[PDB]
Amino acid sequence: MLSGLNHLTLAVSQLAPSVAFYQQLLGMTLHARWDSGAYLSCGDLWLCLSLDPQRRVTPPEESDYTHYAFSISEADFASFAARLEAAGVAVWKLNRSEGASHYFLDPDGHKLELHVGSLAQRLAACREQPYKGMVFF
Amino acid sequence: MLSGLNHLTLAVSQLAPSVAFYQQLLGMTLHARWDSGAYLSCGDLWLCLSLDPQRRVTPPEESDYTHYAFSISEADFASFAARLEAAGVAVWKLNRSEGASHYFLDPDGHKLELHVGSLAQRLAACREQPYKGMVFF
Ligand SMILES: COc1ccc2c(c1)NCCO2
Ligand SMILES: [Mn+2]
Ligand SMILES: [Mn+2]
Repeated sequence: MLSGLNHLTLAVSQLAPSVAFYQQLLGMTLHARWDSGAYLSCGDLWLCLSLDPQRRVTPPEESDYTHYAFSISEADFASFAARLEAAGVAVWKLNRSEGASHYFLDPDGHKLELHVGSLAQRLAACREQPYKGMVFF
Repeated sequence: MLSGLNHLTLAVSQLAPSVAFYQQLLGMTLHARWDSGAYLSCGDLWLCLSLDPQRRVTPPEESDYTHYAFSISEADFASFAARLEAAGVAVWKLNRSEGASHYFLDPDGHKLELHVGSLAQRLAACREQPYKGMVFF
């Protein structure tokens, strides 16, 4: 039986700017670094950055919707978004769903999101206003 | 600050086979499904499957090392991996470079992993068998 997400690994083209982005800009804790990667944590999340020459710096129009959302409180959301904006971090989508969301790109074009709200909150909103074809289990 | 992974969203090319893979084959809990997506949980992980016409079925030699690992106990690991193998689930990696792991592909070629152990346990193992150039903070 699977019990959760064990780790998220992102392939990166240049390790130093990716470590700067996740540790310094995004505030994650750096636990270890080696010649070809790094381990960070963000709350319960174990993040691995893996240096990979096959990673392309990918424009958002050229990647699919796969993305990674990090939790933040409503109270902290606006100042964190403003920090990313000050740093010139690109946005790949505007929010049109329930719960605050800020959609931003990492240095290699990995699609990231800041989101406020749980699955339970999303399901409660969907029960009141179901998406087209929606069934609950 | 950021406090963890709020959700993982995977773009999928065909919703029904992807729901079947994560719910039936991997045992995740299906909470809701609509014409363009599904919400599942795996322990505390919120997984969204999002139907995306841009998603391509991608062979593992064409994608970078970005991957998603799910936690499993030492007692359950081998039989779960063997069941995936017997079910014909494609693989993408054999060498255990980060501990007890089984590397397998979803229907669209998303790179998945079963892993036994926490970040703390991986750091302890790396102290004895470190990656080249490894520094611990
Ligand atoms: C929308 O939820 C569902 C749930 C089960 C289904 C289908 C949709 N479609 C046909 C196969 O079984
Ligand atoms: Mn999202
Ligand atoms: Mn891994």
